[PDB]
Amino acid sequence: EFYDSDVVVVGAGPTGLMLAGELRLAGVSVVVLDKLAEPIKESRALGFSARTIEEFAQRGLMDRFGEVGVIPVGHFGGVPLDYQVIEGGSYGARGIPQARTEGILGGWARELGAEVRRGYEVTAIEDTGTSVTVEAAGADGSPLSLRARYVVGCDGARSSVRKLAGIDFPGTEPAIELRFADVAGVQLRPRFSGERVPGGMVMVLPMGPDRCRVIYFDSSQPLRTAPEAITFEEVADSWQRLTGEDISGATPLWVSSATDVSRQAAQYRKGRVFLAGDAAHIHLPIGAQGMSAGVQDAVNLGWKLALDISGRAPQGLLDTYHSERHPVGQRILTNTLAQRILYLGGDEITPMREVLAELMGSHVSVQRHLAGMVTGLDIRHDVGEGDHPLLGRRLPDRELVVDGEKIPFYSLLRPGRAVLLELGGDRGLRTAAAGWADRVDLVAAEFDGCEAPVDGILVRPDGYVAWVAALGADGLTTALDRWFGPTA
Amino acid sequence: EFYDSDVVVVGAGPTGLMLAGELRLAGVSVVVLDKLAEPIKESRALGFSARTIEEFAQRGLMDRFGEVGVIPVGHFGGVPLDYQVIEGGSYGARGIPQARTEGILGGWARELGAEVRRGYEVTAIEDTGTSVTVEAAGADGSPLSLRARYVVGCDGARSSVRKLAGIDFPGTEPAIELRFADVAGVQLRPRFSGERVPGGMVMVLPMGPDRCRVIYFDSSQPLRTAPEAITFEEVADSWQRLTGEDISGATPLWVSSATDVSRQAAQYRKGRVFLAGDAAHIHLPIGAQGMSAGVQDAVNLGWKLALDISGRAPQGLLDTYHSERHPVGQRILTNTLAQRILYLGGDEITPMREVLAELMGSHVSVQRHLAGMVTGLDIRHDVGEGDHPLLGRRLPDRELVVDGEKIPFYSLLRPGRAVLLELGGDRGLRTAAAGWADRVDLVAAEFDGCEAPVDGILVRPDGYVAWVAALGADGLTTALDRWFGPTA
Ligand SMILES: Cc1cc2nc3c(=O)[nH]c(=O)nc-3n(C[C@H](O)[C@H](O)[C@H](O)COP(=O)(O)OP(=O)(O)OC[C@H]3O[C@@H](n4cnc5c(N)ncnc54)[C@H](O)[C@@H]3O)c2cc1C
Ligand SMILES: Cc1cc2nc3c(=O)[nH]c(=O)nc-3n(C[C@H](O)[C@H](O)[C@H](O)COP(=O)(O)OP(=O)(O)OC[C@H]3O[C@@H](n4cnc5c(N)ncnc54)[C@H](O)[C@@H]3O)c2cc1C
Repeated sequence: EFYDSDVVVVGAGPTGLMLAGELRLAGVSVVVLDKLAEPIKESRALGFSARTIEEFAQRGLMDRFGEVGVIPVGHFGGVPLDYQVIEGGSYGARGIPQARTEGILGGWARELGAEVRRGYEVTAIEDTGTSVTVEAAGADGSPLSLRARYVVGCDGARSSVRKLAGIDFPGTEPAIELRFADVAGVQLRPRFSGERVPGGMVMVLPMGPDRCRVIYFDSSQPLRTAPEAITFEEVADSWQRLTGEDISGATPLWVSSATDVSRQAAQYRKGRVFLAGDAAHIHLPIGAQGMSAGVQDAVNLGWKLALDISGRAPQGLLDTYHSERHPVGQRILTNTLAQRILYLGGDEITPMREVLAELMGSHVSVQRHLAGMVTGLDIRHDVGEGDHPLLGRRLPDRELVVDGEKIPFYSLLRPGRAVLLELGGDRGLRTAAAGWADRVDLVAAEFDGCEAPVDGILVRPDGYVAWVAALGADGLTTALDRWFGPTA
Repeated sequence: EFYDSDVVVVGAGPTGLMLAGELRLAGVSVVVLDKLAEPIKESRALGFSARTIEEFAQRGLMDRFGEVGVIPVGHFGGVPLDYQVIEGGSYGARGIPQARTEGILGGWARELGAEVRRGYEVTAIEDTGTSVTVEAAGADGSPLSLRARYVVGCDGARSSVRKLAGIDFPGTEPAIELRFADVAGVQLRPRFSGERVPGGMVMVLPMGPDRCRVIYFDSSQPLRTAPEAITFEEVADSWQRLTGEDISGATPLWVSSATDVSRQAAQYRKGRVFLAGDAAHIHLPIGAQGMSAGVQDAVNLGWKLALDISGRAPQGLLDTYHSERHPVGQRILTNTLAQRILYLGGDEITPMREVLAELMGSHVSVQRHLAGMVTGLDIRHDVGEGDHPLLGRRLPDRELVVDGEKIPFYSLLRPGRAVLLELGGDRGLRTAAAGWADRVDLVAAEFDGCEAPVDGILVRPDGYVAWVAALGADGLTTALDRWFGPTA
């Protein structure tokens, strides 16, 4: 009763491909199932956030892009602020369309050994005490039934594993309707191009000389709550419904309607069926928050579900994914709700824009909103030892020295392993506390480049800290039982 | 063609009485006209803000109250924060009903020489190039026509000088309806006493053992936009309309309905007719902001309009009242709108309460919101010389020393005069720059009690700074032309 794959990941979106890479990184047979025989080819989210730039640099993937310029001044709710006041913060990468991100993740995942299988469509699932058998419509055979120890739903907001798997997916009543298009045809000639006029609002930002990006929301009560694909009819007629400008003669690449519905499943784990990315949470899509949040979901999940399949799988793990990403989810839904109330709203939120504009004068508020939208630092995983200094917080880039070699530690998280940084001393804690050299990485160096921290840290494969130190009376090595196993 | 009074102030509300005191302080015949033959006797706004405690202490009036305890932890939009992080800030006085405030202001104004005249009702006005003739219905004669150089409207939100004087009074469409009562009769037994349930919300705070304060707003679209007095019928039936609790058997002192309409006149001066207090601006009434804002209006206006009538009335003055209080007005309307959106609102503003709760962790945000609601420090009068260090900002209490006498300077602003603080040196600037000893007050002392400022300041009668200094190349004495006259 052998398996086809330890993990069947559903959907070759950014979330699915990232997860496949993580799993495969830590030695896990993974088959990926995607409805589409070709990727969407759609430039949806221009760029991604800076916590995501770091997830990619953790694994050494930034080269695959080519041009990784970053925007220091971004916004919150439409109030532009400087992002570089947070050490390492930024508003994210500027010009990478979703197509390019999925392209390199597909390349990386098949390069690492995953079996991407396009044209397979999940139709059913059954979950037993030792496995999961899924029902996927191959191109060749009408059905084809697969078997794995785990199935992870990385399919869309209209998730399919969610419904048959039994996941409950509650959320917020919709209040605003937003429509997107890459309009390439008869161009627009806008003069009211950012105004909150009565009826709704229009925004336009160019991305090619041919193509312009139409953001188009209207001040109404929606009627078709599900965010779905539409023709140019609605976007053009509603545009003239607000502006009196006709843009009907143009030709779109694609147009879509979405609402500010925010939903999030109550459980990220239901037996052996999972949800990562937009399968787990949805919201009003802009800023690349969905792709960024899904890629970070998948990264947090990857190494956990990876060695869960092999040995060295402790008690708490694979329930720490829910425990660490569900609050993050119910928090980004709250913050995107907040931003768009304060941004899309009319004359009731004018005071809001004013007040926050005033609060952004202060840099404590700057850094607060910084970490809120970047997802770089407000993600401090509340699950830790005492949680006081930098525990569930991530570890930022810092150069290391010759005692190991020149190599700094961003390079260290690239194999999806863990790491432990010591000073060439603390020999007892260097090896009598760590003789798991294959299990994690033990590194010896005088790593103090800049001004902020001091010695005594080992970190998780996703870049989170698990053991803060100074010599604390006893050197606690049971944190390595908290996130790894007791093996010789 | 002699006058009855230099100023006819209309309305013996807090604003009118305060203004009468200021005018009369600086030597101005003032007659006050109030519709009511007896004051309202209503405990409306429990306490007042701390900029108002300072206005009263400027004139040495805090004794007339008796019990001046102050609350250090207040709120913004329902988020409680510590107010004492601002030097001198607080959430204001706790237990003073509006009745007690009007009582002592009436006592002070008639003690200083004003002629309070109850039972006189303004019915008309006519404004000529040299005077104003008003039409007031005395108790004795049916009409009685009065004449003064100026008329100041310190009557209510349903102002009467506003309409005939021709003032344009635009503002915000109403969104929420709020109702107040001092319910003294069959008491309520509340268990859902602060919840934002669907339909609206209920709040109750006790003020006597008999009487409790019913705040009662409902989540609807109002129909009678004008804020007016009502019977207990509506408050009781709407209460059960939200809670299913019947409080109909009780007996109120008074009940009133109000909306979140915020209005503000475009001009505070229209010829020789004025608006101070709720005659100039209105909003959703809670927190004592209306009485506090009106009392500060009246204080800013008082000494200006006072010596405007006598000689020594410069060019810019009596247009600086509009120039200095209209932005303050259009700002408090914005901030009360903001608070109550974030407080009274339902599930759309939940993220709002969350975000500000997070931002209040930071004390820069604390002090910002501090100064916003206290009106103690965000009122920095933008009209000044360069406006850079503490110009249009007010001057806080600080002890002075024996070179004058023990007396510190809160005592100095009590005669409604100006003042100038020097160190016993700078003799040339002490008297060759200031030989207006009667016009302003020249004080000599080593005033450095605590840590914050250094020497070189003269201040306006309302407590605002007009001449910052250090020795600046030249000692500019033309600021004394900016707010006083050139007289020997
Ligand atoms: C048209 C459009 C425009 C967008 N524009 C923006 C934007 O401008 N800014 C922004 O921030 N966000 C935007 N978004 C949202 C953002 O693109 C998504 O959040 C992002 O793609 C993350 O999705 P994911 O990683 O969960 O996978 P998704 O991209 O949601 O893809 C899910 C994958 O699962 C596959 N799948 C679905 N059903 C099945 C099935 N039964 N069997 C097998 N495979 C299946 C799908 O075909 C797809 O390959 C946009 C989304 C869309 C659709
Ligand atoms: C019932 C009630 C409850 C309130 N509760 C609160 C509360 O809980 N918290 C809060 O912060 N604020 C509250 N307010 C608002 C606050 O009391 C007012 O903003 C405050 O009184 C400031 O008004 P004012 O100083 O401009 O004069 P007002 O108090 O408005 O009085 C105006 C005066 O002008 C007189 N007048 C009117 N028309 C004429 C005329 N034609 N001729 C002559 N005189 C005239 C009136 O009779 C009155 O004496 C309440 C107001 C009311 C009415």
